Order: sequence, then C-alpha cells, then structure tokens
Amino acid sequence: AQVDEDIIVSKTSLWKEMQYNRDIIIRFKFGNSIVKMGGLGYKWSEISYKAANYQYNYLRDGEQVTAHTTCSVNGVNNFSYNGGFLPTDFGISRYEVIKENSYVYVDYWDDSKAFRNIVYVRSLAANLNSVRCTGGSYHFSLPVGAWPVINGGAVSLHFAGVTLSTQFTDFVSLNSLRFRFSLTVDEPPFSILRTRTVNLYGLPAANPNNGNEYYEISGRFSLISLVPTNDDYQTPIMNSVTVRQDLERQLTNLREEFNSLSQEIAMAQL
Amino acid sequence: AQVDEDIIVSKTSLWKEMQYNRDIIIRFKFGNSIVKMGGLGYKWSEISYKAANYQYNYLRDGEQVTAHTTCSVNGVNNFSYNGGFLPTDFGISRYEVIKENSYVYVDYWDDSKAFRNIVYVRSLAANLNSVRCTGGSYHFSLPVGAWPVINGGAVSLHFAGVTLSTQFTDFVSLNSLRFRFSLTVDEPPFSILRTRTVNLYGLPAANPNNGNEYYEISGRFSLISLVPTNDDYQTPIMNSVTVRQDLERQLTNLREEFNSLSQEIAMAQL
Amino acid sequence: AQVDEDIIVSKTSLWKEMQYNRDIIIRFKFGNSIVKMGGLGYKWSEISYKAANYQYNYLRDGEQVTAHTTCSVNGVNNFSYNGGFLPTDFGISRYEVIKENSYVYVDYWDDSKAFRNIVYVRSLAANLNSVRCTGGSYHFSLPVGAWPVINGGAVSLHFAGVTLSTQFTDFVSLNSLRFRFSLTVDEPPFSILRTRTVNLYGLPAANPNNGNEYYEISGRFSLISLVPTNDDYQTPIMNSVTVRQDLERQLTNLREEFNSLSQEIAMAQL
Repeated sequence: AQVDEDIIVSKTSLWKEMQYNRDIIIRFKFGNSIVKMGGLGYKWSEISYKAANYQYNYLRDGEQVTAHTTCSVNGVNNFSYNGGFLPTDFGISRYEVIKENSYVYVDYWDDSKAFRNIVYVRSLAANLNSVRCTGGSYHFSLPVGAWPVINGGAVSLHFAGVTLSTQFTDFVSLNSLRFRFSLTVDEPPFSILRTRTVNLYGLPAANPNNGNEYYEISGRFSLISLVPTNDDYQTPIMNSVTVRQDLERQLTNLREEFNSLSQEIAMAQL
Repeated sequence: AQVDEDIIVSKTSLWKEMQYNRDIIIRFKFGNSIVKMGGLGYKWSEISYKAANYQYNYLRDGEQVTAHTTCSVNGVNNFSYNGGFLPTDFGISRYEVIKENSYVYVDYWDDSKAFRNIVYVRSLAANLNSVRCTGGSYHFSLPVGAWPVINGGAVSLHFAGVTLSTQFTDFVSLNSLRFRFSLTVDEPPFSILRTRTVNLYGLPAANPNNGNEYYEISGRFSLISLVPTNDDYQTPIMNSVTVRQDLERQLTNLREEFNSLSQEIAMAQL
Repeated sequence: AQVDEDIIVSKTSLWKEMQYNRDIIIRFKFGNSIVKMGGLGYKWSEISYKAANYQYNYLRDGEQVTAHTTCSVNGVNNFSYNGGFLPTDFGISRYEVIKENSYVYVDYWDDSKAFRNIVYVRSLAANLNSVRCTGGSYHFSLPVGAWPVINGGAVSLHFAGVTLSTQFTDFVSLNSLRFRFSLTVDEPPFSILRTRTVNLYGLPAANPNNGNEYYEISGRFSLISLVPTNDDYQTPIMNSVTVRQDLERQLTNLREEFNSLSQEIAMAQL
C-alpha cells in the first residue's frame, strides 16, 4: 500500500466512490485581534482570538501542493486584568485565553486530487501528532510610564475528532477537513510585567504565534467520497462575497459622523 | 404513515431518493439593531431589524433533537418620527415596521436524518399554524427628561410558501428550510408614549420579542431528496468564516484614527 | 441547432448530463469605497474598488429572464498623491487603479434552466466580446477652496478564461460562472486638476461608471453539468447570512463609546 494510494471503492455510469489516503502537513497560524480603548490610552478594551487563514504550499512525493489552512478557537476563557478605575493605571477590560476546557479547530484544504469535488465523505479518520504552542511577548506601548509586557503561556495541542467543514473567505469557498485539538497546558506560566496576578497557565491571545510564521503538524487522513465519474470538472471553489451590507452601511454612517465630529474639533481648535 | 416516517421512493447503486415527513417545532427570535445618533444624545439614527439566529433543542417522541433557526425580515416600512428640529428634543431618524406588505422569513434546520445531505428537494410542502407577535416596551434613555417609551404593536404571522434556503453563521453552514410568513395587523397599535405620532399599526423593531424567550410555531413538512445510497455520509455543515477583510481593515483604521482623536481630546483636557 | 439549445448527453435513472448552450448579456457595475480621513477635511484615506452586485432582467428570444451579476477586481495598483506634508493642502493617501497587469472578474447567474442545479461542470467555454470602460469625474469635496476633481481613465476589457464561482450576498448564494477579463489601457489618461502629475494611464476607483447604469457585454457560454433527471429538484438558492458577529460586536462597542465621547464634547461646548 502506497503512502498516496488511490482506490475506486465503487463505480457507476455517472458516479464513483474514490478512496483517498494522503499524507499532509498542517501549517496554521493563530489570529489575534487587539483593540485599544480611547481616552489617555492606558485601557485595552479587548484582546480576543480571531479565525486566521494561512495559505502556503509544500512538497508531496515530488509534487508541489498548494494548501490553505484556517485556525479558529472554541470555548476560550475570558480573563481580565484590572488595577483601578482612574485613567492613570494600566488596564485590560477583557482578554481571551486558551485553556484545558477549550478546543482548537484547524481546517485544511489541499490542491491534490483528494479534494477536487469533496462533498460527501465516508469513514473520515486521520492520525496527527501533537504540537507545542508557546505564546510570545507583546508590549502594551503606553505614551508615558512603563511598557507592561504580557509573556509566557504554553499549550500542547493533542489530536481529537475529525469532520468535514467549509472555509469561506473573500477569495475562496473550500470544502475542507476540520481537525479539532484538545489541549494540555505545558509548564511555563503566563503573566504581565507590573501586574498583580501571576503563576497562571494557558496561552494569551496577545501574540500566540510567537515569532513563528506557522505551527506545523504532520498528519494523514483516509476518506472515501462521491466524485462523478470523469475528472474534467470545476466544482465552484473560487468565491465572491458582498455580505453584511447593513453592517457596511452603519459602518459608513459612523465614519461620516466621526469625520464631521473631528472636523468640528479642528475648526474649534483653530 | 408515521409522524416521523422515513420512506423510500427510488434506490440506485450510489444514490437513493428518500421521502421525509417530520413534525417540527420552529422556535425563532427577532433581531434588532439600535444605533443611536451622536450629538447631544436626544437623537436615534436607526431602529432596524436583524436576521437573528437561535439554537435550541426539543424533545421528539422520546429523543432529543437539536435545531438551528434564523428569523429574518423582508419589505419593512421605514417610518420616521421627528420630535423637532432642535438638538435638545427626542427624535428618531428612521425605524423599521412590520405591516401587511412585508414578510417574515424563518429558516429551520435539525440534527435529524431529514437534513443529513439535503442538497436537492422537490414536492416540498408544509402546514404551520399561525402565530402572534406583540411588541414590548423600550425606554429611550435620554440624558435629561422623562424617558419616552415605544410600546404597543402586534402582528400575526400567517403561513405562506415554503422553499429551500441556506443559513450562514460564523460557526456553521446549514442547508435549511425557509418558511415565508405573511402578516396581519392586530388590535394594539404601536406608538410612543408622551409623543405625537399615534394610532398607526404594525410592529416596531424596538422590542419585538417582548421578553419572550422565543416565538414557537408547531409545524410539519414533507420533502423528497436525493441522498447517497447509505446514510454513513456527511456533507460539510460546520463552518469557519473570514469574509469581509475589507470591512475588517476599514474598522481597524477607523479605530486607530478615533483612538488618536480621543487621545488628543483627553490630553488637551488635562 | 438554436441559440438556446438544450441537450441530454447521457441519461440515467436519477442523474443526467445536460449540455446547455445559451446567449447572455452581462450587465455589471463597478464598486468603489470612498473613505474620508478625519482632521480638517483636506485628506482622503483610501479610494479602493469593491465587489459590487447588480440585479436586472432582460428579454431573451421571447422570454424575460432575471439575472444577477457581481463585479470585482484583483491585483489593483495603489497610487499615492500628496500635495504636501502639511495638513491644510489637499491630499489623498491611496487610490486603487486598474492597469494592464490586473484583471476583472465578473460572476454571472440567471433564473434560466442553465443554473437550476449547477454544481459540477464540464468543458466550460464561452465567447464574450470586449468592452470599453471609461471612468467618470469625481469631485473631491474640500472644506474651502478650488474643489480638485479626478477625471479620465479608460480601459478595454478583453475576454480571458472562464470558470465557476459562487456569489454570496445578504439574500442569495448563487452558483455562477466567472468570466475573467484582461485589460488594455485606452488613450484618455486619468488626472486630478490643480495638480502636477500628468498623463498616467489606468482606471481610478474614484468613479469607474461615468454615470453609466452598467456595462453591457453580449455573451454566450456552453457547459455540460450533472442535474437530477426530475426537473422538479431545486438546490438552495436563497440565503440568510449572519457571518462576522465579531464585527457587529466591535462596531457596537466603538459606537457606544463614541457616543459617550460625543456627549462629552457636546456638553463641554454647551
């Protein structure tokens, strides 16, 4: 049996049931979303995770395969560092952290033949190997005073269930394989400089990438999917999104209000 | 014939053709987006409707069923109550109302076999007993003055066509059943207390839920759908979305610009 | 054979392959994102293209067919024009211009039979005559002074490859054909008045319509696709979208605190 074996489980006039057994490498990238509150600038409203996409290409047994990965997080805890109510003290209203109770979803899609018309899937199984994700240092750059840095944090992604999924983006709409990863916090705690809380585990959402362009996981899967008989097909994967038009409308309404207010401020000042 | 029968009508080596009839409970919930204008704080910019999602689960004949619902609206009426031209008095630029000319859409999906690979459907029909929706009270919190309250309003949803559709949320993508609802006004007319606009029918977006956890419609549907021959297949249903990076970037640029403006304001103050 | 030919190239008990050959007219409208920076009002933040929808209907040979089109671009070139570093003079940080290197994607869908269940497609070929898109004139609204105006720009869109795609909107998710258009810049350059730069070719994002309601491209395509034999089968066309709830949350937080700051500013002014 080959590492990249292909088998026709069943065939008919218009359809077939191809079994694909591929060895893959999953290169994903955590997505952080940092927003700083107004005022003096010592208060950070949210430090939250975000579904992040990474598009790469790697080397199969002699083949160049373009892959698209999308990492999101499920059930992250909402912690918060608070020092005082005045605008003088550093504060984070809320920041998301990955913990034992949470899960990490990674959706992978490949240019290979195993994904060309993937809609239906038998017996989806895969073996992956765990990985260490260590959080980096992020500097809360204040205009005066110190620069409290959040540091530490480390988790171990351990493989768990696999299902189908979809990868929607402005550019593509892929039918992908989703692997969930349970978690086990590693040893190094995580803490902030000039902060009361210490000796805590997890992975803060500040810079979970921690310098690395990606976290690499080697794995392989085994699926059987209906694809119609011949191969010269283009199921729609490339996309075109014009979604949340009401959201866009209210966003531009807020922007024009902000521009008018700022112009009024400038006119008053000058 | 059973309430939840699973009937065949044509079978082939790869594909079959199931007739599904199910008794369902459609629990949905209205959505609203209150956007209050800037200025002195007496003006509201829009009181609109939103396509609101609602997960739940209810007991079938001895077994749980998890359901996903999405209530949206079409053809709303844009009323506008203007207290006066001054920036000191209560005012609303626009608010959406539900009247006869409009429609209410409710998309529905379950974790049962009837939706396992629902991608093609014919002979679709259903019977849904009507329902009534009465709008609750919403207090417009002005900086000074007795709070005006929009209340009243009640509209009865009567059944109309049933068609296929798709529910898209941040986490999932569901091939769902859409139910159309025509509307009839009812006795209590919506209006604002301590206000001039009176005796006008419909339902306003201020609080269509009226403290109800949901609006429940008992119902059943019938459909016939191609699905693969054996039920061990899974079309992708669970989703990851990163669309509108344009809106993401625009909002982030606005955030940083506003942060600079607010920092300048506070620094000038101090 | 006729202009609107329909064939059955291979039939089976449940599925069949139909070769559809039909004419089309692709009326598509460009999209723009005019964004205003804060400050005195002498600065523009970005003038970029946007994925724009357009729904219409036109008379086929005796029939009246409704159509949906979605225009978008990629690889657009960012040009920056600054009068001077001071904040009193007119300046534009970035505007996006389409040149020979970039492309235009036009996605197209109809009510007609060709798109009833279009998922899998063979041998998709088409013929589209070229079009000429000439930009209009957009007046930049300076606070006080001689309003600078960007005018000109013109590109000939020539046909290129054609593939499948999916148009996502707040109402309908359409399974569509994407036509790729290469570009060749035409004679009349694009220029801003009260300016130093001259005779640079392209099409700026300020106003790619010239007041035109659309750009009409006569067309005819051809494709073979699986559909179920029973023509009563319907794939879900209609849609109900609620993606990117994080954007709603962030925008709402921004608007609430912005209202707070506006209250502070207005009260201080009073």
